[PDB]
Amino acid sequence: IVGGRRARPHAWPFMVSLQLRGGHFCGATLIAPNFVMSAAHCVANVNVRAVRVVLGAHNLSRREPTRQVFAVQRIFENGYDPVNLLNDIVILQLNGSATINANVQVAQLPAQGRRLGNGVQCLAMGWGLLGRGIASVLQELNVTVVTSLCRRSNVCTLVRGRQAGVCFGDSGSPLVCNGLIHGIASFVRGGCASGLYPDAFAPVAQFVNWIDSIIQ
Ligand SMILES: CC(=O)C1=C(C)N(c2cccc(C(F)(F)F)c2)C(=O)N[C@@H]1c1ccc(C#N)nc1
Ligand SMILES: *[C@@H]1O[C@H](CO[C@@H]2O[C@@H](C)[C@@H](O)[C@@H](O)[C@@H]2O)[C@@H](O)[C@H](O)[C@H]1NC(C)=O
Ligand SMILES: *[C@@H]1O[C@H](CO[C@@H]2O[C@@H](C)[C@@H](O)[C@@H](O)[C@@H]2O)[C@@H](O)[C@H](O)[C@H]1NC(C)=O
Repeated sequence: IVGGRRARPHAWPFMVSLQLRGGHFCGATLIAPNFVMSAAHCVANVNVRAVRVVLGAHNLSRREPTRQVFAVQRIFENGYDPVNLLNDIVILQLNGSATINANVQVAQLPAQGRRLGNGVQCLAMGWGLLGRGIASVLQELNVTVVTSLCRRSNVCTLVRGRQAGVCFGDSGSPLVCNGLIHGIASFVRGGCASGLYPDAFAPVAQFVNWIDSIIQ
């Protein structure tokens, strides 16, 4: 996140760090004790057997006993199309179930098909780059839903009056709007925090029947 701020430790207990040999590479969201969801592009060229799913994290540079660590048992995809930047979503089934507590919680999702209007206020978040290295402390950022320079196949957001946005490493992280996970961070244009192109997220509301079919 560029131009954001530190989150309060464990403010967003559904927030997940996907890691390889102890290094964060993508965010994800806990959607049931045994399932996370992320961006399809996070795992496209990654061997998932090596992925560690880290729950209950805040500061990635510190040893944290609030953490729970899982491996990926199964992947569910939904037609990820990198040529057209579409369906940038994957569900990772864990090799066991999270222990739900103060530091690890299941996120609430929107109704199937729910659109967000121009001007909706959301929080983006993640451990991605802080300037246009990766964040130690989880960052969050106030963003505004926009339709200009967006397609109906994304939820896009823009910070006005300054350059701020998601960045590399924020891939797969949730966008929270009106208390529900409405987005998964998908792509930028014009580099991070251009102040021109809105950030694009996979529109989670469009995938809700699909999600529900998998997680129960
Ligand atoms: C392949 C890849 O690694 C890509 C990355 C990280 N990003 C990217 C860069 C910075 C931030 C983000 C974020 F939005 F956070 F997901 C994504 C692209 O903008 N472009 C790439 C990209 C990402 C997603 C999709 C889709 N659909 N197509 C291309
Ligand atoms: C589920 O997985 C946990 C973490 O597994 C570790 O990371 C993965 C990516 C592999 O490299 C693996 O060799 C590591 O052990 C385990 O600690 C935990 O026991 C597992 N839970 C089960 C099997 O119920
Ligand atoms: C900045 O955002 C703060 C938190 O956002 C609210 O709660 C999150 C989890 C989402 O549900 C989001 O849709 C909500 O807006 C707000 O408390 C604060 O008002 C925001 N400030 C401005 C100026 O946008």
